[PDB]
Amino acid sequence: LLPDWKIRKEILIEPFSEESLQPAGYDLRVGREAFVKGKLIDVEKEGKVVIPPREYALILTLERIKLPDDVMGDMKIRSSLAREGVIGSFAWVDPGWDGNLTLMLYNASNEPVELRYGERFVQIAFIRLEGPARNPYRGNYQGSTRLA
Amino acid sequence: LLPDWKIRKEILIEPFSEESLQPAGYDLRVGREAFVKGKLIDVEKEGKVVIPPREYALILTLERIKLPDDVMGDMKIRSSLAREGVIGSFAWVDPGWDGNLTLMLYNASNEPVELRYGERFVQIAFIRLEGPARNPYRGNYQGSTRLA
Amino acid sequence: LLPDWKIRKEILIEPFSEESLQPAGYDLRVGREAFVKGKLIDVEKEGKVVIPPREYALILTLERIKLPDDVMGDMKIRSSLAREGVIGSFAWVDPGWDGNLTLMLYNASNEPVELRYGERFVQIAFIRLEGPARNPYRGNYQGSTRLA
Ligand SMILES: O=c1ccn([C@H]2C[C@H](O)[C@@H](COP(=O)(O)O)O2)c(=O)[nH]1
Ligand SMILES: O=c1ccn([C@H]2C[C@H](O)[C@@H](COP(=O)(O)O)O2)c(=O)[nH]1
Ligand SMILES: O=c1ccn([C@H]2C[C@H](O)[C@@H](COP(=O)(O)O)O2)c(=O)[nH]1
Repeated sequence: LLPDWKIRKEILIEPFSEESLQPAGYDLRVGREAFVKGKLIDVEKEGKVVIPPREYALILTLERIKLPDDVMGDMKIRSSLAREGVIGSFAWVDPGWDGNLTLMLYNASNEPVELRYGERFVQIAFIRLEGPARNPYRGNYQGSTRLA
Repeated sequence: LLPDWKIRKEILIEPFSEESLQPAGYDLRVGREAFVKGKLIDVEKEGKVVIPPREYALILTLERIKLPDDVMGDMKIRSSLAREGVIGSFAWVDPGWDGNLTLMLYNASNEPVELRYGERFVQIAFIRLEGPARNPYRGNYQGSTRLA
Repeated sequence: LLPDWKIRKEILIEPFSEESLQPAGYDLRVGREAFVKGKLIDVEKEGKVVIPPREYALILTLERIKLPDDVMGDMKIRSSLAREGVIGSFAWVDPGWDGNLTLMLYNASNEPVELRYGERFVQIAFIRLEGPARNPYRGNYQGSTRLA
């Protein structure tokens, strides 16, 4: 697992925010795109993304994450959102990945959960593989937008 | 964390599917058993398992996973399902585990989520322990069926 | 990742329960505080905490977890709860953390999920950082109570 000072040197995080740097992870921020109730949302334009109660939202990360072939992305919801009743349905960030992440966030609470554009909401930890993956990732690769 | 080429040599995955092999994990597939709305389902016979909207399903993995005493199973939903609004409630795969996994998948969306028999739905990563666990797992062990 | 025998020597777990020790993790137990339906609950006094169907609860862990600057806390719901339809919305346990954890647990089932005071419900795994985090955690730090 990469500590904070090693995250700067191993993972390409654009744009990078020093405040998003955690002791052993990086706080991914809300990007320009979102998907709530079957509608695409321009979080960059609208400025926010509101996850209605008991609804899930596909949120595009502001950061474009590029993982080396020997690093795995382990994402967890920011504790703030968890304490708000928000559940994150995160998959692995395969070694070699490159592009903005489409993160599923479910508002299990009865109050709407508002997420400002560029606000930190998911801390991604980076676990180093024992060796570079024989076959780096090649699926939703190079995604710069919300991918379904 | 075991890369793809090391997963072949350290973890017993039966049946094994080369397509389920990920850069740093293995895509567990839907097995023969499932549990939705208080009913047992024969996904092998019925061929599919449908998680109704806002309902959770206990799904038996097609693969029988046997973990060495120094490897921990880290499971995450397949991004495809996450983008569908499906949330996985996965526990740790203790070092030493052996048997098919009962995976809780919650359909947080408003559309039914269909999972074919043998379809990949959960990628399990394998983290190597600093040393073999003093007491390997002995609880729902050797489970070859859905375990409640 | 710390095996069971290394968890005793690296992580400060108070109070510690040998039964909560897993092959590669520790089963965190339900503490004295809980938060369900906008109300604070005295699980120590009341003895239990009931997560109503389709509701989430903020549960304070009985154990006060103190992580070294080079260890990350990876929490997952206990398989028992997962098989019950309970989903855990857990964030990272930053290296250096010290204090009781506020764990979000969502009852996705249609039956109430009862959690006795001191009952194990979340197994926390400990991943060692490649090096001590440059900036250990300093946010909801030293939390001995439910923190929102
Ligand atoms: O919530 C997620 C999780 C992963 N990814 C990215 C990183 C991965 O390379 C890929 C998902 O494939 P898996 O690693 O989950 O198999 O897409 C996302 O965009 N959103
Ligand atoms: O979603 C899961 C997670 C784990 N297991 C298996 C592997 C573990 O050995 C055991 C669960 O015990 P814990 O590791 O969660 O404590 O059952 C499952 O069947 N389904
Ligand atoms: O579910 C959780 C997860 C984490 N923490 C603690 C440990 C962390 O130090 C901090 C949350 O900050 P992050 O690590 O999630 O960024 O609070 C909790 O109390 N509950």
